[PDB]
Order: sequence, then structure tokens, then C-alpha cells
Amino acid sequence: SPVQYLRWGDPAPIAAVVFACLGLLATLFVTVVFIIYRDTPVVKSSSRELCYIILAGICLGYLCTFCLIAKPKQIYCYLQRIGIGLSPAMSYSALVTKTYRAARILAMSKKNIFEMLRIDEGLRLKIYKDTEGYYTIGIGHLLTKSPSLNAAKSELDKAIGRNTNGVITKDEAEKLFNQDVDAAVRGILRNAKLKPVYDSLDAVRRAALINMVFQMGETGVAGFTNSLRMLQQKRWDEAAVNLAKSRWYNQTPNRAKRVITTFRTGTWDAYKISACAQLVIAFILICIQLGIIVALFIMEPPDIMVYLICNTTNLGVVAPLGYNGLLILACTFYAFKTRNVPANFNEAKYIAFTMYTTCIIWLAFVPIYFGSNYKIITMCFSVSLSATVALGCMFVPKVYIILAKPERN
Ligand SMILES: COC(=O)N1CC[C@@H]2[C@H]1CCC[C@@]2(O)C#Cc1cccc(C)c1
Ligand SMILES: CCCCCCCC/C=C\CCCCCCCC(=O)O
Repeated sequence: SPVQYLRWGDPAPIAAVVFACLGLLATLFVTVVFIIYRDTPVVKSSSRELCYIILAGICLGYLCTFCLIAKPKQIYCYLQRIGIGLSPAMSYSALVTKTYRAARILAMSKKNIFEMLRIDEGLRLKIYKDTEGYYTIGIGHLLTKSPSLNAAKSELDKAIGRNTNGVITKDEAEKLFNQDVDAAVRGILRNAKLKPVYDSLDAVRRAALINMVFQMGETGVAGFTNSLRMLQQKRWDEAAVNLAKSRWYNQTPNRAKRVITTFRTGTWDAYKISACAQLVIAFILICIQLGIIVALFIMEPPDIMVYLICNTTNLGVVAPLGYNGLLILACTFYAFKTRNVPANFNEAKYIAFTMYTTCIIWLAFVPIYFGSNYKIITMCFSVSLSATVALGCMFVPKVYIILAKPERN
């Protein structure tokens, strides 16, 4: 009885239970909310099936302490290992597919703007110089500022990752372009006249704005004061008419006509320019962790050594800890890639933050747990902590909006 130890002077098992109980209630609350309001845009805009898997993984995470703190039976030693291993696996391996999808979608987004400026501005598959004599390649991508032709080739190989000999491909030129796009966005966000307009526009209309920036510069686009205001107020037809009078339109009519049209419709008409799969992939990554656990049940049969001490060795912990580490490492990679993506009510910002802490939690777990003389309690807190973080950062801000701010919804 957890009360006995609490009264004998040890509040560790009673605390882990309360922690686990409060966690289960919290997870139960969140899921029910997502069920009732499943049709609300804040729940509809994300993969609902994946969230259910993440919420299920966290629930088992809290249930883990009930196997770590239990009456000494044989199967509880089984439930411990199958729980501490699979519960993070259910959460992170479903979260990686979510982030990976968000990474491909973003990459495909940068693909369109690349094809846009390839048509509007052009491209060179070998090294050249700009109007100021500096070595350049691709779509106006500066390589270096030294007169050395050798210097440019060195910088190119480091950027591409191979011996290019001053020659690249379309795909490699897009890579260099992605950098210049991000740099352009950085400048726009730091420009007081361009920032409000950029924030109001959709994905397509933002590319048309960056198009203008790459032609005239920031200090040039800011000259379209009246037109920029029209775009911000979503008055497309008035913006197009106003832009068609500019010196910019009369100087480069062929290109300007396409950019203006993109502001109009918010489509790529001027330019020639899966859910079920995610569940299967998530299922596969979970079964891999299960195969590891089942194998270790065979290699090293679990046996009983309030506290339930089992005979689980290092290898019985290290292997599923390492696999979970990869799931975490992969998630962070894609989450950091999509950290600024505003889809789903700035969802990804919260996702990235969770993966930052989880890496610290995982990294801290290794020296702490393996140097500890109180392993069971340190395993209870560790699992309940990283489960709480994933619940507090990813789900709570969505529950808040859904219950406290239904108008925002
Ligand atoms: C075999 O041991 C492990 O693989 N680990 C030991 C501790 C545990 C895990 C790896 C990452 C950190 C951890 O503390 C956790 C977790 C967790 C559980 C359920 C839901 C969520 C979102 C996270
Ligand atoms: C942020 C997480 C990224 C790191 C993932 C790296 C994966 C490495 C795999 C396994 C490392 C497990 C460490 C176990 C060392 C054994 C210590 C001991 O025996 O006491």
C-alpha cells in the first residue's frame, strides 16, 4: 500500500501514483474534448487519427507507474518493459509522420516559388557574375566576393556536397534558392512597411510579393504604398488596376503581368507551374519497437528480482531507449524544419518546443537513471514528465482555444 510507505517516511510511491492519476484524468479530459468538438476547424485541420495514437501513448505512459508500483506478480514485469518501451514509441513515431508530412508540404511549397522565379527571372547551371562582377550561380545566388574563380568553386562544393566543377543541376539550384528565399523573408519581416502585408496574405500571394522583392528590392516594394494597402485589405481587383499603372508594369510588362495576376486570383494560373499511409507508417515504426521488446523477452526472460523490482538488465533498457532516441531525433529534425509554419493555429511552434525539452529529458535520463540507486521512482517521474510536456504543449493550447475562445475557432 502506497499509504503505508508514505506513513513509514517515504512519499515516493504515493507521489508517483497521484502524478499518474492526475495525468490520466488530464489525458481523459483532452481526448473527450477532441471527440465532442471533432468537427471544429482546430481539430479538423490536423490528422485526428494520429492525435488519438499520441494520446493513447501518453495514457500508457501514466499507466506505466502502476506496473512499476504494484503487487509482485510475473506479468507486471512484462507490462513494465512493454509499457516503458512502447508508450513513447506510440507517441513519437506517430509524431514523426506528422512532422515529416509537414516537412514535405513545406518543401513542396518552396518548390512552387522556385519554378516561379525560374520562369520570371531565369537560371544558370554554371558559374557567372552579376552586374557588379561578383561570382554567382543559379538564380542570382552569390557564392563569394573574391575575384578568385577558385574561391567560388570551393564555396559551391561546400553548399552542394560534391565536386561540382562549376556546374550544378536544377535540383541543386533550388537548394541554393531556398536559402535566398529564407533570407528574403528575414528582410521582409524586419521591414516595417512590408511586414504587415506579408502576414495578411496567403501562401501563393506571398510568393508573388517575394517575386517583386527579388526584382526591385525591399526599398522598391515599399514604394507601392497604396497598392500594398489594397492587398492587405484583400482588395485584389483594386490592387491589380493600381499596379498596372506603375512604371514597374510599363518597364517590364511581360513579367509584371504574371505577378499582378497572381495577386488577383491567389493561384498559379499565370505560370505553367496521405492519411491512411501515415497510420500504416506509424504502425510500422511501433511494431519495430515491439519486435525489439519481444526479442529481449526471449533473450532475457523477465523475472521478479509496493516497489516491484524486476531483473531487467541494461540491455533490456538500452535497446528500446536507443530506438526511442532515434524517433525523438527524427521528430526534432522535422519539427525544427517546420517551426515557423503557421498551419493549424501555429501548431508546429508548440511541437518544436516539446521536442527541444524531450531531447534534454532523454539526454539527462542516461546519466541520471544509470547512476541511480532509486531506478523505479526515477523511471516513474521521467516517463510522467515527458508525457506531461507533450500533453501540456501540444494539446492544451488547442483545448484552451476550443473551450475559452470559441469565436477564435
Ligand atoms: C526503455 O526506456 C525508454 O525508452 N525511455 C525511458 C524514459 C522514457 C523513454 C524515452 C524518452 C523519455 C521517457 O521519459 C519517456 C516518455 C514518454 C512516454 C509516453 C508519452 C510521451 C510523449 C513520452
Ligand atoms: C536526443 C537523442 C538522440 C540520441 C540518440 C542516440 C542513440 C544511441 C543509442 C543508444 C544509447 C543508449 C545509451 C546507453 C549506454 C549504456 C549505459 C550503461 O550501461 O550504464
